[PDB]
Amino acid sequence: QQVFQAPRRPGIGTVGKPIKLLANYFEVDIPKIDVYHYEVDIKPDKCPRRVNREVVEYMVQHFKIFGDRKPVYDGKKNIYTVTALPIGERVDFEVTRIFKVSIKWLAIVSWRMLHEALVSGQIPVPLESVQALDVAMRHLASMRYTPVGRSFFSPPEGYYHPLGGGREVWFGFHQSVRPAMWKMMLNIDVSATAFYKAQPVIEFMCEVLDIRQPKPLTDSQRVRFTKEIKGLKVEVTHCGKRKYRVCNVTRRPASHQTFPLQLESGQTVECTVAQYFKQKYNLQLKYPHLPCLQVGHTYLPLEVCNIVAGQRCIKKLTDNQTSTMIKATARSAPDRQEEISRLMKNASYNLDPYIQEFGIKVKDDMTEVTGRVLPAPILQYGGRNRAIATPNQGVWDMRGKQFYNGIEIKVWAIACFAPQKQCREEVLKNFTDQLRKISKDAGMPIQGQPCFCKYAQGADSVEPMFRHLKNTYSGLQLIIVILPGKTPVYAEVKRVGDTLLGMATQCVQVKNVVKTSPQTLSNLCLKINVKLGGINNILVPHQRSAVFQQPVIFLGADVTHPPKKPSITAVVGSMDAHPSRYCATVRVQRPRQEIIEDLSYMVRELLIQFYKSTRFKPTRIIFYRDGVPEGQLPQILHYELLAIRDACIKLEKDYQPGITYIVVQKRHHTRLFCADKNERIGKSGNIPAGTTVDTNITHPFEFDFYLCSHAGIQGTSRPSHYYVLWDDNRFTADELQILTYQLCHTYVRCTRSVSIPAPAYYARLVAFRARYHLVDRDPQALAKAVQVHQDTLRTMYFA
RNA sequence: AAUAUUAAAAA
Repeated sequence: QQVFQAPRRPGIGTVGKPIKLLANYFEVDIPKIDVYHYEVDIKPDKCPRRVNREVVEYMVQHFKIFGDRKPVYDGKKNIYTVTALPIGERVDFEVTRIFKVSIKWLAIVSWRMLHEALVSGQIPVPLESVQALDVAMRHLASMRYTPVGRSFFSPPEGYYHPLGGGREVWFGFHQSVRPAMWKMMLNIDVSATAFYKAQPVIEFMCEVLDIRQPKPLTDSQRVRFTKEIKGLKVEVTHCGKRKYRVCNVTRRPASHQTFPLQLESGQTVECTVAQYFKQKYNLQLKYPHLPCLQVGHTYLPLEVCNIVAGQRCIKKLTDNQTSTMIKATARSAPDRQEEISRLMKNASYNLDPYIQEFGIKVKDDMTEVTGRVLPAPILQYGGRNRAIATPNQGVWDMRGKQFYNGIEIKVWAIACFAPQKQCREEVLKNFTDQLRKISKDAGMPIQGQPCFCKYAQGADSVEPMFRHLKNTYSGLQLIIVILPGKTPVYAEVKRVGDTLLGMATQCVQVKNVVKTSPQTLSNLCLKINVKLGGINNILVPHQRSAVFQQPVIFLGADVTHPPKKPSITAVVGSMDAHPSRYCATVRVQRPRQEIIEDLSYMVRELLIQFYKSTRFKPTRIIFYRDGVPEGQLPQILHYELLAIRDACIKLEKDYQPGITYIVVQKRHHTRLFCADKNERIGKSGNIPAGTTVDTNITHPFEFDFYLCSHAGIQGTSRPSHYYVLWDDNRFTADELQILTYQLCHTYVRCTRSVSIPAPAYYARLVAFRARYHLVDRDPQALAKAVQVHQDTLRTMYFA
């Protein structure tokens, strides 16, 4: 039961250059009628939704209970009809496989009430009415395609995008219905996800093992193959195709794996899989040296199995697979716009008989919305120049500029973990020469040559070397670590540097040492300066929100879930009034838990550090929360607002700073496109950085907005969505939109406006770093692993 | 790991 009401929208923004946009939201007209909600209970109880749908489809065809109605169904418990069914609780006995089915009336759901919420803004949006509409509009798609979350996919036709390792890309679309002012909106986007190829198990095995001289699998090969195929469904081909789920792969080859077979004589014998296939099916195995799949002592030789079609790949993709998939699926904004428009035409929503049954109509053109391009802030640099930077198309640079507070680097070391042959002494010297030149220009002078420069190999060499360095070189400020590509050395450098010894480290791939770029070296300096306590730039102070007239702390929070492994929570807090410098807190928690369990304590730590750093108690807390699943906003808000308040009260009983709580979401399918082709930016043709929308496609009365704060480089930009779930601070829409945009210009790792505010982005980096610190059991040990060293606690080690 | 953006997230 929600008790913290989200703020109503205080108004719409008026600041910024108007820009005409199109959104992939299509207006939906609904009849102002009652719809009838029935519960369906199917026994057996835990069949796949696709099986449940088959059952209800059978019943609807065979029991016209239903009359001439066309019910819609969610594949679970919920059926809806446009007029009442001629019943009171009805029990059915279906043979399609025998099912016991019961149906009973549950509710009347009002679309008149839904309409009233959308037009008047005087009542809550009735979620039960929205659900009925969502179910009706996706019913037919759910019968035709393969549903995956809120998307639909179908087998590749006319295209083929293998990812290697027995996986391929399927294209489809996302569909959702959302309330807006005046009308419901149908959100449609194209999508793509990885599925396992429908192919023989032997072929899947060869892809997974990178097999192009028949011999048994090595122990390594078998464990590898097992991890990939365990949990997948296979179908057999020797019986003319029964499906099974794979629970293991046998240690023994088919030639030697036995099971107990009872003979006619009553005696039970240990029969091998190969012998059994020969006698029972007259099947001589071609690969008896390969193991068997254990399914359901049921063992299947690999060669009688195929991977069942339509299985989405849930496991993480390799870097190559991920790169391949991004390539195959990237689309410019105008191309995506056309694909969506084309999809809508081919879909003919208005000709769907369920949509017709429920009197629904869908507009076939994208919704027009006038957005505004917010002004970008000016950044203030330091040095003798005291230069300013004026972002242009979301970007600026360091030319002629020096850091606001640049650190002088007097004592530094180099540790090269790439082989000396691939990174010679003269090459290291050219690298350091160029870096010192760039660092000087940036106002972060590296005074001399390194105190120490050594070659090493293997993760095991890191701690001995770093301990030596810490002990031998007083006042050591930095170790630059050269790495030979992707390596376990990185995780160990960060474990030892961040958690064990508390020493600043900056890693660099050998490829960027061998061939240097001024841009790459300049970017390295942005990180080094901040890691060593400096400030790269600040927002020009007089052009900020009035919240800066009193002490204010900005917090960013994120939660990361495992692909056993814990979930990781991270909260960062600003430590100055700029805001530029941040400190981080991080914890491990129960896997898949979405609420930040330890939020109160983490906030308390950050408030305490803010006081130490500034000598002020914050009178306002501005909290940007990333990682929140759609649908769970009320629950996360309830517990976390209380946890932030708890932190305050525990510091001092009457401490009640004004809290603004904002959810940041990039994982949605709202896309915005320039309506005037003339205003598109770059090759990708995206909306300009700063494009903001708070009308037409946003909530009918709550306080949410889209802001695409970044320049789109590739594909179609995702505009970040911001939901203001609490605001004690009385922000105007312009004020809070502008503040959010300015914070996207304070992110230290690049001279660009990034897609989410720096505090949220930092929390993401802190959580990701904890995953490296955890690279290697009991909960106590895991918690210790992510605790950074005392000398690291107060630093931006996550930059 | 210079960096942002970008797809997904019976036997």
